[PDB]
Amino acid sequence: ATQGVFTLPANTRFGVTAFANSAGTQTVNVLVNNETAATFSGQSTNNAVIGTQVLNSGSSGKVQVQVSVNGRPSDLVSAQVILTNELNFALVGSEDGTDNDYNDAVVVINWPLG
Amino acid sequence: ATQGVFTLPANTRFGVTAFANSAGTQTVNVLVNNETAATFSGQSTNNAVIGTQVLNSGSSGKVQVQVSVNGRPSDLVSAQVILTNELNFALVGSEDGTDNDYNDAVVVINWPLG
Amino acid sequence: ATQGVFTLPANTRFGVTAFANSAGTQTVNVLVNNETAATFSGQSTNNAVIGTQVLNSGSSGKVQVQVSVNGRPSDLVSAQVILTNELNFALVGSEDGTDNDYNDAVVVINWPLG
Amino acid sequence: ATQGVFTLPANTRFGVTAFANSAGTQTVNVLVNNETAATFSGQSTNNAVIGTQVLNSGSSGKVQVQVSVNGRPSDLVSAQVILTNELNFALVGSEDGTDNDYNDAVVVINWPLG
Ligand SMILES: CO[C@@H]1O[C@@H](C)[C@@H](O)[C@@H](O)[C@@H]1O
Ligand SMILES: CO[C@@H]1O[C@@H](C)[C@@H](O)[C@@H](O)[C@@H]1O
Ligand SMILES: CO[C@@H]1O[C@@H](C)[C@@H](O)[C@@H](O)[C@@H]1O
Ligand SMILES: CO[C@@H]1O[C@@H](C)[C@@H](O)[C@@H](O)[C@@H]1O
Ligand SMILES: [Ca+2]
Ligand SMILES: [Ca+2]
Ligand SMILES: [Ca+2]
Ligand SMILES: [Ca+2]
Ligand SMILES: [Ca+2]
Ligand SMILES: [Ca+2]
Ligand SMILES: [Ca+2]
Ligand SMILES: [Ca+2]
Repeated sequence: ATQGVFTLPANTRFGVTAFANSAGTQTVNVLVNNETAATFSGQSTNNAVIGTQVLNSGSSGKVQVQVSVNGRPSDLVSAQVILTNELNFALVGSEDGTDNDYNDAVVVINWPLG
Repeated sequence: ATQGVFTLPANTRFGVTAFANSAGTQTVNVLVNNETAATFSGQSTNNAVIGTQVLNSGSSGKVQVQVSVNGRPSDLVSAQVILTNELNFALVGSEDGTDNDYNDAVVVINWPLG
Repeated sequence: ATQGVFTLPANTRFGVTAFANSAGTQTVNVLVNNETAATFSGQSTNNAVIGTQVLNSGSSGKVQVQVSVNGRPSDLVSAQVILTNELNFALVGSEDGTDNDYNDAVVVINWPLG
Repeated sequence: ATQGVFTLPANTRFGVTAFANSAGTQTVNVLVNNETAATFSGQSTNNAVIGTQVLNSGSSGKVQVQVSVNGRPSDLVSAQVILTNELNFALVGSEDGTDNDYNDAVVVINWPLG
């Protein structure tokens, strides 16, 4: 199944934050309506916050997360969870190797802000 | 029901990261077996990261998040999500006021780490 | 925070299914747009499906689950999860007693159907 | 990533319930310790319950859900959610065709039971 793609409410500010847990250098791209809106990169095995940014879901609400390591696309897992019918989290994990921890880059999207 | 309380695997490293979205200064306390292990503070209405840290769940595995604003504990919502039977998120929102966005302080706990 | 209230897409069919795991008879009421749309009752300590039904979310999309034992409201917990940006589950647990399993009645709402 | 595999606590009862939303006949297999523990087959486009059973998780606690239609394995999506640090849901969707609803068979696993 497709993973790392989320439909947000249109024209809504959201946070996106990436964490690294791998020997490999992670590169995370965040697309909004297929336009590159953010790119984060770094290397840590201790959960470094390689990037955090406020974006806007725009007219389409379509947000996609992609992760690669020195050009190789990582396999993704994802889900969205809503608390008290209001508070939204869109979650991504990614695997760059063979141990299947899916934590090599972790991406958390949250809304609403403010 | 109790919120913001999570049983992690014993003696396991985890990340904890807090974001703020309130006019008020948020204080986030992370407790491991009922003892404060990290404290973050800050004020933002733009989802700023007010802290991030790596902790160990210790011999009991018991982790709790508490949030307070202007000397007053905030109400919490929370849940845990597991993706591909491996990647764990413990998610918390908090409400300090009247509007019920539960985003005043947003706290993300993730494990395993690298 | 409010629990057991979900916003579904308008004019969409959904399933609602209730399970019982308590010494006490559970009553589950499902409201759509503030009108009772389904009701199930039963006692089981073995996860009986005390009712399952297909409903339409109508113009509002507002769906509320209430659980009671002989007229006494149970405390609820709830969340919504979305898989592959398409498959939705709204989840409710309830506690009628002192042991805090929140499984006394468990309610699952799923959409889309068909 | 692997989907439909969940680690439950050892020697613990859980409920499994399958719903169908497809023109095709769905076959849902539940494997406990890599051996078939339940099988459900049926057809509905109205979310009918094609099986519901209580099972034990056994020594390893490893539970796997597989879905097929006309003998051809369906693609799966899944996740696990925990409410109030106690109430567990393991959730599976499956796609037998081209429309990507992942509702063709929907499987809900819940624990603890009464
Ligand atoms: C070489 O493998 C990569 O780096 C290791 C230190 C681990 O984080 C592993 O999950 C990751 O895939
Ligand atoms: C005074 O109210 C607090 O600050 C505002 C700017 C909002 O973020 C609100 O949710 C928060 O409770
Ligand atoms: C009297 O307690 C009720 O019935 C028991 C058999 C348990 O299922 C318990 O969770 C429930 O609250
Ligand atoms: C022919 O396609 C199958 O049956 C239809 C009635 C739909 O439920 C569709 O999702 C399913 O994959
Ligand atoms: Ca890895
Ligand atoms: Ca890793
Ligand atoms: Ca608020
Ligand atoms: Ca706020
Ligand atoms: Ca109980
Ligand atoms: Ca019970
Ligand atoms: Ca389908
Ligand atoms: Ca279908």
